[PDB]
Amino acid sequence: AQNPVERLHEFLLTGARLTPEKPAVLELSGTEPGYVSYRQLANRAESYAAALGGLGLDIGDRVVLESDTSASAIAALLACSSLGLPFVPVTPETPAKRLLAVVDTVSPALYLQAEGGRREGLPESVGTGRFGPGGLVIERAPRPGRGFRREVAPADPAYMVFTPKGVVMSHRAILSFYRGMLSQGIVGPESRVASTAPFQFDFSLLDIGLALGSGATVVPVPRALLRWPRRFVRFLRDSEATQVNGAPSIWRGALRHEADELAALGGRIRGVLFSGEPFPLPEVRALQQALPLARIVNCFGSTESVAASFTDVPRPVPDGLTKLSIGHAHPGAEMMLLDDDGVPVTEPGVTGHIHLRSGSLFTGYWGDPEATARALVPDPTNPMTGQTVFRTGDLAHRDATGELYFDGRADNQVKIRGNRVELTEVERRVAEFTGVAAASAVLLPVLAVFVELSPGAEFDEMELGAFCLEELPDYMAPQRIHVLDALP
Ligand SMILES: C[C@H](N)CC(=O)OP(=O)(O)OC[C@H]1O[C@@H](n2cnc3c(N)ncnc32)[C@H](O)[C@@H]1O
Ligand SMILES: [Cl-]
Repeated sequence: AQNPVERLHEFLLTGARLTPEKPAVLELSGTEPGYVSYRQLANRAESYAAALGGLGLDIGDRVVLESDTSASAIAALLACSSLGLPFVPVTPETPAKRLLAVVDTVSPALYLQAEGGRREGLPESVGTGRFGPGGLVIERAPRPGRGFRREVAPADPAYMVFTPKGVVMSHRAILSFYRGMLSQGIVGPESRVASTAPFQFDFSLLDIGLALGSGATVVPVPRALLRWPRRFVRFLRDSEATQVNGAPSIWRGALRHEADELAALGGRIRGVLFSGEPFPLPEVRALQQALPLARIVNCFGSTESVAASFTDVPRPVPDGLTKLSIGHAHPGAEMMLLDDDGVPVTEPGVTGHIHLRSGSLFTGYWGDPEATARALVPDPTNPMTGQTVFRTGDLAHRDATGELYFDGRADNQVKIRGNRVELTEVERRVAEFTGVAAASAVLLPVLAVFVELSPGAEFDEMELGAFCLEELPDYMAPQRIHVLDALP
């Protein structure tokens, strides 16, 4: 209590000093359900730290963490955080190719996966280990670090999330976001927060901070369940979840095929949170009706600050509302609307480019200062301070009451399975296939690319599909290729 909380693990474990016996994270012990309590979570966390802290690792050395969200994964990140080892979450569904690209660029001292983890193939240069309820065990010792660093500063890295582009987030950035979000009273200490995102998104951490920072319980939702809407609803039933967080699309199956079962949870679920994509209004209304007690909140923003705004979906949604609002920044934040020349937009209803100023901003992109300098630009409203501000690439306009409406992107960034895809990079790659002169990508959800053959060339459908995968991930592969004579 005498100790001020300026680091990630010190924040998420406050419940271990105030409410030690409260259940912190739901956890399956074989087939017998249990709960890890704030105190127990803290013990696993330090049990892990002891195993880690004797390995010669310096503060700043990176560690890869391969797991679905679970109490042991939280323990691992807590431990990493306790040692100033920034951590890189990765989800077990991750393609070999993609993982070793992350390992390669971030050059971590150590890789760790779940007890059950069936991963192999890591460089001998990289330490290897495992974790679960029974403890943390190292297999291949990591090379020791410099033995030079001595204290963890709020500006130091806490974690990095990878799109390969890593967003590097300090201890402060993540605590300002946590402090912004909790100011909204989305949840209480009796809440059971069902977390759906993959551990490799940002969103998982948002879920964990929401629950733990509110004294609540994290309910890890096994992702398997998303393609079995009934099994997914029974899971929410039996876990007795009261808050459910996820991309809008987690609800699609249940609203479409299982609305009766879902509405059987209507008395227990008091909140639902979404970010990433807009929620289509038909479905939002459906969900409001199936869950009549639920406060539905639209979380808008970006990994580069986790997020920015939390905005209540009105109940019911007025009939001629085509878009939900994204509100205004949480306390201590501001999304400024600027024009093309960075001049402020003061007129309501005029679209502008959101520039975010907060205590939450990413430190930079890993090993990519040029991108970092394009994203965190000097503050156009007051550039002489030295202060930097985040050029989001998102457009919006404000109404006369001061609320924001998302107008889409200024570039061609798109979302596919929640992963940021720049459509111009699909186009460029397709265009470097021989016999293609130009391409145009577009989303309809499905990704199509339209292509204009160079003069003379014959064109092989599948040869392109495969050629794209050579350097584009699976979510960036076209599902539909259409040849044309020319391009409008
Ligand atoms: C918690 C998580 N980090 C949120 C997120 O989506 O992270 P990120 O992968 O970094 O997505 C960035 C973009 O998604 C879009 N977005 C984001 N939330 C919304 C929204 N609620 N409505 C509409 N568009 C949105 C905006 O384009 C954002 O610029
Ligand atoms: Cl704002």
